[PDB]
Amino acid sequence: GHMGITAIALYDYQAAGDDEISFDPDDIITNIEMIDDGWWRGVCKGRYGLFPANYVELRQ
Ligand SMILES: [Mg+2]
Repeated sequence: GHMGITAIALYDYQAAGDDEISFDPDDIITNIEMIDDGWWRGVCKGRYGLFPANYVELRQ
């Protein structure tokens, strides 16, 4: 419900810093904020931070 904008990971991503998150393919990213065109912010598996926008696919 209150998950905001959500997406599915298209690829593996390893956080390059403590301000980034990591995810595996098919993981769900929620509460997405599109703070810029290349990098978004959201929640994945209880972690909060930045990730590359083109590594995910928006749901609906
Ligand atoms: Mg991984």
